[PDB]
Amino acid sequence: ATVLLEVPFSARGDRIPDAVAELRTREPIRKVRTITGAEAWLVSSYALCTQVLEDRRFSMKETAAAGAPRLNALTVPPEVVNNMGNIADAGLRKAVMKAITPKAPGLEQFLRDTANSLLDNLITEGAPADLRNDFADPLATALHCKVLGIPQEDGPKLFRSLSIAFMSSADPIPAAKINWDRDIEYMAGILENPNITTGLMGELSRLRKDPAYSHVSDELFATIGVTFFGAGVISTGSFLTTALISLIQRPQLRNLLHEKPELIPAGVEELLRINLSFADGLPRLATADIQVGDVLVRKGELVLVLLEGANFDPEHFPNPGSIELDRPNPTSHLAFGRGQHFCPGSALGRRHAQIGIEALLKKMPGVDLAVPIDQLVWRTRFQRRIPERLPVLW
Ligand code: HEM
Ligand SMILES: Nc1cccc(Cn2cncn2)c1
Ligand SMILES: Nc1cccc(Cn2cncn2)c1
Repeated sequence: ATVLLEVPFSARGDRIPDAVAELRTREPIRKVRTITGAEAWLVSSYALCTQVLEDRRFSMKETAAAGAPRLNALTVPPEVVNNMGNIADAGLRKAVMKAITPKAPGLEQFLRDTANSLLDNLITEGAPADLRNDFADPLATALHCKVLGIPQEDGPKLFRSLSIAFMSSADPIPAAKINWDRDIEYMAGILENPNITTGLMGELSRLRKDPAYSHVSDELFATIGVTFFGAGVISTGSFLTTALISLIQRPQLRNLLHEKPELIPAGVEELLRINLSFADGLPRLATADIQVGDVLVRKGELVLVLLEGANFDPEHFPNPGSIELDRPNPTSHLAFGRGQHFCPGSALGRRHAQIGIEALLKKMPGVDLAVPIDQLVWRTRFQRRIPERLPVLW
Protein backbone atom coordinates (compact mmCIF):
# COMPACT_ATOMS: atom_id res chain seq x y z
CA ALA A 1 0.00 0.00 0.00
CA THR A 2 0.95 3.59 -0.54
CA VAL A 3 -0.34 6.88 0.90
CA LEU A 4 -2.15 9.55 -1.13
CA LEU A 5 0.21 11.81 -3.16
CA GLU A 6 1.57 14.58 -0.98
CA VAL A 7 2.14 18.25 -1.93
CA PRO A 8 4.35 20.09 -2.43
CA PHE A 9 6.56 17.84 -4.61
CA SER A 10 9.97 19.58 -4.16
CA ALA A 11 11.31 22.79 -2.72
CA ARG A 12 13.91 23.06 -5.51
CA GLY A 13 13.28 26.06 -7.75
CA ASP A 14 15.84 25.25 -10.48
CA ARG A 15 14.04 22.33 -12.19
CA ILE A 16 10.42 21.25 -12.54
CA PRO A 17 9.68 17.70 -11.33
CA ASP A 18 8.76 15.14 -14.02
CA ALA A 19 5.62 14.38 -11.95
CA VAL A 20 4.05 17.64 -13.06
CA ALA A 21 3.90 16.65 -16.77
CA GLU A 22 2.70 13.15 -15.81
CA LEU A 23 -0.15 14.58 -13.82
CA ARG A 24 -0.98 17.12 -16.38
CA THR A 25 -1.25 14.49 -19.15
CA ARG A 26 -2.94 11.74 -17.21
CA GLU A 27 -4.86 13.44 -14.32
CA PRO A 28 -4.89 17.24 -14.65
CA ILE A 29 -7.18 17.40 -11.61
CA ARG A 30 -6.47 14.80 -8.90
CA LYS A 31 -6.60 14.38 -5.18
CA VAL A 32 -3.54 15.11 -2.99
CA ARG A 33 -2.79 15.53 0.71
CA THR A 34 -1.45 18.85 2.04
CA ILE A 35 1.03 19.36 4.87
CA THR A 36 -1.88 19.77 7.32
CA GLY A 37 -3.30 16.34 6.44
CA ALA A 38 -6.23 17.80 4.54
CA GLU A 39 -7.20 16.47 1.10
CA ALA A 40 -7.32 18.85 -1.86
CA TRP A 41 -7.74 18.80 -5.64
CA LEU A 42 -4.47 19.66 -7.42
CA VAL A 43 -5.10 21.29 -10.88
CA SER A 44 -2.17 21.23 -13.24
CA SER A 45 -3.25 22.12 -16.86
CA TYR A 46 -3.54 25.52 -18.34
CA ALA A 47 -7.19 24.96 -19.24
CA LEU A 48 -8.28 23.82 -15.79
CA CYS A 49 -6.12 26.35 -13.88
CA THR A 50 -7.69 29.13 -15.84
CA GLN A 51 -11.17 27.73 -15.32
CA VAL A 52 -10.68 27.69 -11.49
CA LEU A 53 -9.12 31.11 -11.28
CA GLU A 54 -11.86 32.71 -13.47
CA ASP A 55 -14.79 31.27 -11.52
CA ARG A 56 -15.27 33.16 -8.25
CA ARG A 57 -17.34 30.29 -6.81
CA PHE A 58 -13.81 28.94 -6.16
CA SER A 59 -13.33 31.46 -3.41
CA MET A 60 -10.10 32.86 -1.94
CA LYS A 61 -11.76 34.44 1.08
CA GLU A 62 -13.59 31.24 2.10
CA THR A 63 -10.25 29.41 2.50
CA ALA A 64 -10.02 31.25 5.87
CA ALA A 65 -13.26 29.78 7.24
CA ALA A 66 -12.96 27.77 10.53
CA GLY A 67 -13.10 24.08 9.89
CA ALA A 68 -12.16 24.25 6.14
CA PRO A 69 -9.57 21.85 4.73
CA ARG A 70 -6.32 23.86 4.76
CA LEU A 71 -3.26 24.08 2.58
CA ASN A 72 -1.31 25.53 5.54
CA ALA A 73 -1.88 27.45 8.73
CA LEU A 74 -2.82 31.14 8.58
CA THR A 75 0.01 33.53 9.34
CA VAL A 76 -2.32 36.58 9.33
CA PRO A 77 -5.72 37.21 10.95
CA PRO A 78 -8.48 35.41 9.01
CA GLU A 79 -10.17 38.61 7.70
CA VAL A 80 -6.83 39.57 6.15
CA VAL A 81 -7.07 36.71 3.74
CA ASN A 82 -9.76 38.93 2.06
CA ASN A 83 -7.30 41.89 2.06
CA MET A 84 -7.93 43.22 -1.46
CA GLY A 85 -11.66 42.76 -0.99
CA ASN A 86 -11.49 44.76 2.21
CA ILE A 87 -9.47 47.49 0.43
CA ALA A 88 -12.09 47.63 -2.39
CA ASP A 89 -14.97 47.74 0.10
CA ALA A 90 -13.27 50.76 1.87
CA GLY A 91 -13.16 52.65 -1.46
CA LEU A 92 -9.34 52.42 -1.59
CA ARG A 93 -8.66 50.15 -4.54
CA LYS A 94 -7.95 52.85 -7.09
CA ALA A 95 -5.67 54.83 -4.83
CA VAL A 96 -3.67 51.74 -3.65
CA MET A 97 -3.34 50.50 -7.22
CA LYS A 98 -2.13 53.92 -8.33
CA ALA A 99 0.50 54.22 -5.61
CA ILE A 100 2.13 50.85 -6.55
CA THR A 101 2.66 51.44 -10.25
CA PRO A 102 6.33 51.92 -11.35
CA LYS A 103 5.29 55.21 -12.93
CA ALA A 104 6.07 57.69 -10.11
CA PRO A 105 8.67 60.26 -11.27
CA GLY A 106 12.12 59.27 -10.18
CA LEU A 107 11.14 55.66 -9.19
CA GLU A 108 12.91 53.90 -11.99
CA GLN A 109 16.02 56.06 -11.58
CA PHE A 110 15.96 55.21 -7.87
CA LEU A 111 15.84 51.49 -8.73
CA ARG A 112 18.72 51.79 -11.15
CA ASP A 113 20.83 53.79 -8.73
CA THR A 114 20.08 51.35 -5.91
CA ALA A 115 20.88 48.33 -8.10
CA ASN A 116 24.19 49.93 -9.27
CA SER A 117 25.22 50.80 -5.75
CA LEU A 118 24.55 47.27 -4.46
CA LEU A 119 26.52 45.81 -7.41
CA ASP A 120 29.48 48.27 -6.92
CA ASN A 121 29.65 47.16 -3.30
CA LEU A 122 29.89 43.49 -4.34
CA ILE A 123 32.56 44.25 -6.97
CA THR A 124 34.60 46.16 -4.39
CA GLU A 125 34.39 43.35 -1.92
CA GLY A 126 35.37 40.71 -4.57
CA ALA A 127 33.89 37.33 -5.57
CA PRO A 128 32.06 35.31 -4.45
CA ALA A 129 28.97 37.53 -3.97
CA ASP A 130 25.54 36.37 -2.65
CA LEU A 131 23.04 37.71 -5.15
CA ARG A 132 20.03 36.92 -2.90
CA ASN A 133 21.03 38.45 0.40
CA ASP A 134 23.28 41.20 -1.04
CA PHE A 135 21.45 42.11 -4.22
CA ALA A 136 17.88 40.88 -5.01
CA ASP A 137 16.39 41.09 -1.55
CA PRO A 138 17.92 44.51 -0.58
CA LEU A 139 16.84 45.86 -3.98
CA ALA A 140 13.25 44.62 -3.30
CA THR A 141 13.34 46.02 0.22
CA ALA A 142 14.62 49.47 -0.94
CA LEU A 143 12.01 49.54 -3.70
CA HIS A 144 9.19 48.87 -1.24
CA CYS A 145 10.34 51.42 1.30
CA LYS A 146 10.33 54.00 -1.52
CA VAL A 147 6.94 52.89 -2.87
CA LEU A 148 5.43 53.02 0.63
CA GLY A 149 7.08 56.33 1.51
CA ILE A 150 8.80 54.99 4.63
CA PRO A 151 12.40 55.44 5.73
CA GLN A 152 14.96 53.25 3.93
CA GLU A 153 16.64 52.51 7.25
CA ASP A 154 13.41 50.80 8.51
CA GLY A 155 13.48 48.32 5.63
CA PRO A 156 15.90 45.70 7.14
CA LYS A 157 13.88 45.14 10.34
CA LEU A 158 10.57 44.85 8.38
CA PHE A 159 12.31 42.47 6.00
CA ARG A 160 13.45 40.17 8.80
CA SER A 161 9.75 39.30 9.54
CA LEU A 162 9.45 37.67 6.18
CA SER A 163 11.27 34.36 6.70
CA ILE A 164 8.49 33.56 9.22
CA ALA A 165 5.51 35.53 7.81
CA PHE A 166 5.67 33.62 4.53
CA MET A 167 6.12 30.17 6.04
CA SER A 168 3.89 27.38 4.74
CA SER A 169 3.36 25.47 8.02
CA ALA A 170 1.07 22.69 9.19
CA ASP A 171 0.49 24.58 12.44
CA PRO A 172 0.13 28.17 13.67
CA ILE A 173 3.40 29.97 14.12
CA PRO A 174 3.78 31.92 17.38
CA ALA A 175 6.51 34.23 15.95
CA ALA A 176 4.24 35.17 13.00
CA LYS A 177 1.80 36.80 15.46
CA ILE A 178 4.60 38.50 17.42
CA ASN A 179 6.02 40.04 14.25
CA TRP A 180 2.58 40.87 12.74
CA ASP A 181 1.53 42.82 15.84
CA ARG A 182 4.85 44.67 15.95
CA ASP A 183 4.71 45.50 12.23
CA ILE A 184 1.09 46.72 12.51
CA GLU A 185 2.17 48.98 15.39
CA TYR A 186 4.94 50.37 13.17
CA MET A 187 2.54 51.07 10.28
CA ALA A 188 0.02 52.67 12.66
CA GLY A 189 2.79 55.00 13.83
CA ILE A 190 3.68 55.77 10.22
CA LEU A 191 0.11 56.98 9.62
CA GLU A 192 0.55 59.40 12.58
CA ASN A 193 4.04 60.57 11.51
CA PRO A 194 4.02 64.01 9.74
CA ASN A 195 7.19 63.21 7.86
CA ILE A 196 5.37 60.60 5.82
CA THR A 197 3.92 62.44 2.91
CA THR A 198 4.85 60.38 -0.15
CA GLY A 199 4.24 56.89 -1.48
CA LEU A 200 1.40 54.58 -0.49
CA MET A 201 1.55 55.36 3.22
CA GLY A 202 1.65 59.17 2.54
CA GLU A 203 -1.48 58.76 0.38
CA LEU A 204 -3.30 56.55 2.95
CA SER A 205 -2.35 59.00 5.65
CA ARG A 206 -4.12 61.79 3.78
CA LEU A 207 -7.16 59.74 2.86
CA ARG A 208 -7.52 58.69 6.50
CA LYS A 209 -8.18 62.38 7.41
CA ASP A 210 -10.53 62.97 4.48
CA PRO A 211 -14.29 62.89 5.36
CA ALA A 212 -15.10 60.38 2.66
CA TYR A 213 -12.91 57.76 4.59
CA SER A 214 -13.73 58.71 8.15
CA HIS A 215 -15.29 55.32 8.89
CA VAL A 216 -12.49 53.24 7.37
CA SER A 217 -10.64 51.59 10.21
CA ASP A 218 -7.13 52.49 11.35
CA GLU A 219 -6.59 48.67 11.49
CA LEU A 220 -7.23 48.39 7.70
CA PHE A 221 -4.90 51.33 6.91
CA ALA A 222 -2.05 49.73 8.98
CA THR A 223 -2.78 46.30 7.47
CA ILE A 224 -2.40 47.62 3.91
CA GLY A 225 1.14 48.80 4.75
CA VAL A 226 2.21 45.50 6.41
CA THR A 227 0.69 43.27 3.72
CA PHE A 228 1.86 45.25 0.70
CA PHE A 229 5.41 45.57 2.05
CA GLY A 230 5.56 41.85 2.86
CA ALA A 231 3.90 40.43 -0.20
CA GLY A 232 5.66 42.79 -2.54
CA VAL A 233 9.15 42.30 -1.06
CA ILE A 234 8.89 38.52 -0.79
CA SER A 235 7.42 38.21 -4.26
CA THR A 236 9.88 40.50 -6.11
CA GLY A 237 12.96 39.41 -4.17
CA SER A 238 12.21 35.73 -4.64
CA PHE A 239 11.24 36.10 -8.32
CA LEU A 240 14.35 38.08 -9.17
CA THR A 241 16.60 35.59 -7.29
CA THR A 242 15.28 32.53 -9.11
CA ALA A 243 15.15 34.41 -12.45
CA LEU A 244 18.88 35.18 -12.02
CA ILE A 245 19.54 31.42 -11.64
CA SER A 246 17.60 30.74 -14.90
CA LEU A 247 19.56 33.48 -16.63
CA ILE A 248 22.96 32.39 -15.37
CA GLN A 249 22.21 28.87 -16.53
CA ARG A 250 21.69 30.27 -20.11
CA PRO A 251 24.92 32.05 -21.05
CA GLN A 252 23.64 32.53 -24.66
CA LEU A 253 20.57 34.44 -23.33
CA ARG A 254 22.66 36.23 -20.82
CA ASN A 255 24.88 37.44 -23.63
CA LEU A 256 21.89 38.27 -25.92
CA LEU A 257 20.31 40.47 -23.18
CA HIS A 258 23.64 42.11 -22.40
CA GLU A 259 24.14 42.93 -26.16
CA LYS A 260 20.48 43.93 -26.85
CA PRO A 261 19.01 45.23 -23.55
CA GLU A 262 15.85 46.30 -25.35
CA LEU A 263 15.00 42.53 -25.24
CA ILE A 264 15.09 42.50 -21.39
CA PRO A 265 11.29 43.00 -21.09
CA ALA A 266 10.60 40.03 -23.33
CA GLY A 267 13.27 38.04 -21.42
CA VAL A 268 11.64 38.93 -18.07
CA GLU A 269 8.30 37.84 -19.32
CA GLU A 270 9.65 34.39 -20.24
CA LEU A 271 11.51 34.27 -16.87
CA LEU A 272 8.09 34.94 -15.22
CA ARG A 273 6.52 32.17 -17.24
CA ILE A 274 9.09 29.56 -16.30
CA ASN A 275 9.47 30.75 -12.66
CA LEU A 276 9.11 28.21 -9.87
CA SER A 277 9.01 30.77 -7.05
CA PHE A 278 5.50 29.80 -5.81
CA ALA A 279 6.00 26.76 -3.60
CA ASP A 280 2.33 25.72 -3.39
CA GLY A 281 -0.69 25.91 -5.65
CA LEU A 282 -2.93 28.92 -5.16
CA PRO A 283 -5.71 27.82 -2.78
CA ARG A 284 -9.43 28.23 -3.30
CA LEU A 285 -12.50 26.79 -1.49
CA ALA A 286 -15.43 25.61 -3.58
CA THR A 287 -18.70 27.36 -2.65
CA ALA A 288 -20.83 25.14 -4.95
CA ASP A 289 -20.57 21.74 -6.65
CA ILE A 290 -18.59 22.48 -9.89
CA GLN A 291 -17.39 20.17 -12.62
CA VAL A 292 -13.63 20.57 -13.36
CA GLY A 293 -12.41 18.18 -15.97
CA ASP A 294 -13.39 14.65 -14.99
CA VAL A 295 -14.06 15.63 -11.31
CA LEU A 296 -17.14 17.05 -9.67
CA VAL A 297 -15.60 19.27 -6.94
CA ARG A 298 -17.95 19.47 -4.01
CA LYS A 299 -18.87 22.48 -2.00
CA GLY A 300 -16.39 22.98 0.90
CA GLU A 301 -13.44 21.23 -0.86
CA LEU A 302 -10.00 22.80 -1.29
CA VAL A 303 -8.58 23.29 -4.78
CA LEU A 304 -4.92 24.14 -5.44
CA VAL A 305 -4.01 25.86 -8.71
CA LEU A 306 -0.49 24.78 -9.67
CA LEU A 307 1.01 27.74 -11.55
CA GLU A 308 3.85 25.75 -13.08
CA GLY A 309 1.30 23.20 -14.19
CA ALA A 310 -0.29 25.91 -16.36
CA ASN A 311 2.94 27.71 -17.31
CA PHE A 312 4.73 24.57 -18.53
CA ASP A 313 1.67 23.15 -20.32
CA PRO A 314 2.93 22.36 -23.90
CA GLU A 315 -0.66 22.66 -25.29
CA HIS A 316 -0.40 26.39 -24.47
CA PHE A 317 3.34 27.07 -24.52
CA PRO A 318 5.10 24.71 -26.99
CA ASN A 319 8.61 23.75 -25.90
CA PRO A 320 7.62 25.00 -22.44
CA GLY A 321 11.05 24.56 -20.80
CA SER A 322 12.73 26.86 -23.37
CA ILE A 323 12.92 30.64 -23.03
CA GLU A 324 11.77 31.93 -26.45
CA LEU A 325 11.56 35.69 -26.83
CA ASP A 326 9.21 35.53 -29.90
CA ARG A 327 6.20 33.71 -28.54
CA PRO A 328 2.80 34.94 -29.88
CA ASN A 329 1.17 34.66 -26.37
CA PRO A 330 4.00 35.93 -24.05
CA THR A 331 1.97 37.54 -21.26
CA SER A 332 -0.73 34.79 -21.16
CA HIS A 333 1.15 32.92 -18.33
CA LEU A 334 -0.30 32.69 -14.84
CA ALA A 335 2.72 34.01 -12.91
CA PHE A 336 0.60 36.90 -11.60
CA GLY A 337 -2.57 34.80 -11.25
CA ARG A 338 -5.74 35.41 -13.32
CA GLY A 339 -9.28 36.76 -12.65
CA GLN A 340 -10.58 38.50 -9.60
CA HIS A 341 -7.31 38.23 -7.66
CA PHE A 342 -4.81 39.05 -10.46
CA CYS A 343 -1.70 40.64 -8.85
CA PRO A 344 -2.05 44.47 -8.53
CA GLY A 345 1.78 44.69 -8.30
CA SER A 346 2.40 43.08 -11.63
CA ALA A 347 3.86 46.23 -13.33
CA LEU A 348 6.00 47.00 -10.37
CA GLY A 349 7.30 43.42 -10.22
CA ARG A 350 8.15 43.46 -13.91
CA ARG A 351 10.05 46.68 -13.61
CA HIS A 352 11.98 45.60 -10.49
CA ALA A 353 13.22 42.51 -12.36
CA GLN A 354 13.94 44.31 -15.65
CA ILE A 355 16.00 46.99 -13.94
CA GLY A 356 17.81 44.53 -11.61
CA ILE A 357 18.75 42.38 -14.60
CA GLU A 358 19.85 45.35 -16.80
CA ALA A 359 22.07 46.63 -14.02
CA LEU A 360 23.57 43.19 -13.26
CA LEU A 361 24.39 42.47 -16.84
CA LYS A 362 26.08 45.83 -17.42
CA LYS A 363 28.16 45.52 -14.18
CA MET A 364 28.86 41.71 -14.30
CA PRO A 365 28.57 40.55 -17.80
CA GLY A 366 30.49 37.43 -16.99
CA VAL A 367 28.23 36.46 -14.04
CA ASP A 368 28.27 32.72 -13.29
CA LEU A 369 27.50 30.46 -10.36
CA ALA A 370 30.46 30.12 -7.99
CA VAL A 371 29.22 26.69 -6.68
CA PRO A 372 27.75 23.68 -8.51
CA ILE A 373 24.05 24.27 -8.87
CA ASP A 374 23.14 21.29 -6.71
CA GLN A 375 24.89 23.00 -3.79
CA LEU A 376 22.17 25.69 -3.50
CA VAL A 377 20.17 25.21 -0.31
CA TRP A 378 16.42 25.44 -1.00
CA ARG A 379 14.23 26.87 1.73
CA THR A 380 11.58 24.37 2.89
CA ARG A 381 8.04 24.75 4.25
CA PHE A 382 7.85 28.25 2.79
CA GLN A 383 5.38 29.96 0.42
CA ARG A 384 8.23 30.62 -2.03
CA ARG A 385 11.06 28.48 -3.40
CA ILE A 386 14.34 30.33 -2.88
CA PRO A 387 17.96 29.43 -2.34
CA GLU A 388 19.26 30.54 1.05
CA ARG A 389 22.38 32.00 -0.62
CA LEU A 390 23.09 32.52 -4.34
CA PRO A 391 26.94 32.52 -4.67
CA VAL A 392 28.24 33.97 -7.89
CA LEU A 393 31.48 35.11 -9.50
CA TRP A 394 32.06 37.27 -12.64
C1 HEM B 1 7.32 39.34 -9.55
C2 HEM B 1 6.56 39.71 -8.49
C3 HEM B 1 5.20 39.23 -8.10
C4 HEM B 1 4.59 38.00 -8.40
C5 HEM B 1 5.12 36.89 -9.19
C6 HEM B 1 3.32 38.09 -7.79
C7 HEM B 1 2.33 37.06 -7.88
C8 HEM B 1 1.04 37.12 -7.44
C9 HEM B 1 0.04 36.07 -7.67
C10 HEM B 1 0.27 34.76 -8.30
C11 HEM B 1 -1.12 36.58 -7.11
C12 HEM B 1 -2.47 35.92 -7.11
C13 HEM B 1 -2.75 35.17 -5.83
C14 HEM B 1 -4.04 34.39 -5.90
O1 HEM B 1 -4.86 34.53 -6.82
O2 HEM B 1 -4.29 33.51 -4.93
C15 HEM B 1 -0.82 37.88 -6.55
C16 HEM B 1 -1.76 38.64 -5.84
C17 HEM B 1 -1.39 39.80 -5.09
N1 HEM B 1 -0.20 40.46 -5.17
FE1 HEM B 1 1.43 39.89 -6.23
N2 HEM B 1 3.16 39.25 -7.11
C18 HEM B 1 4.30 39.96 -7.33
C19 HEM B 1 4.50 41.27 -6.91
C20 HEM B 1 3.64 41.99 -6.11
C21 HEM B 1 3.87 43.33 -5.60
C22 HEM B 1 5.06 44.21 -5.96
C23 HEM B 1 2.84 43.65 -4.73
C24 HEM B 1 2.64 44.89 -3.95
C25 HEM B 1 3.52 45.89 -3.72
C26 HEM B 1 1.91 42.56 -4.83
C27 HEM B 1 0.72 42.48 -4.10
C28 HEM B 1 -0.31 41.50 -4.31
C29 HEM B 1 -1.64 41.57 -3.71
C30 HEM B 1 -2.13 42.65 -2.76
C31 HEM B 1 -2.35 40.47 -4.23
C32 HEM B 1 -3.83 40.08 -3.98
C33 HEM B 1 -4.76 40.56 -4.98
C34 HEM B 1 -6.28 40.14 -4.80
O3 HEM B 1 -6.45 39.36 -3.98
O4 HEM B 1 -7.05 40.70 -5.54
N3 HEM B 1 2.41 41.52 -5.65
N4 HEM B 1 0.52 38.21 -6.75
N1 LIG C 1 -3.59 37.77 15.33
C1 LIG C 1 -2.74 37.02 14.56
C2 LIG C 1 -1.80 37.63 13.73
C3 LIG C 1 -1.03 36.83 12.93
C4 LIG C 1 -1.19 35.43 12.94
C5 LIG C 1 -2.20 34.79 13.70
C6 LIG C 1 -2.41 33.37 13.70
N2 LIG C 1 -1.56 32.77 14.74
C7 LIG C 1 -1.94 32.54 16.00
N3 LIG C 1 -0.90 32.14 16.67
C8 LIG C 1 0.12 32.07 15.81
N4 LIG C 1 -0.30 32.50 14.63
C9 LIG C 1 -2.99 35.62 14.55
N1 LIG D 1 2.07 39.01 -4.32
C1 LIG D 1 1.16 38.04 -3.74
C2 LIG D 1 1.17 36.71 -4.19
C3 LIG D 1 0.26 35.81 -3.65
C4 LIG D 1 -0.71 36.18 -2.69
C5 LIG D 1 -0.75 37.52 -2.33
C6 LIG D 1 -1.86 37.83 -1.40
N2 LIG D 1 -1.81 39.07 -0.69
C7 LIG D 1 -2.85 39.96 -0.51
N3 LIG D 1 -2.40 40.94 0.26
C8 LIG D 1 -1.08 40.62 0.51
N4 LIG D 1 -0.80 39.39 0.02
C9 LIG D 1 0.17 38.48 -2.87
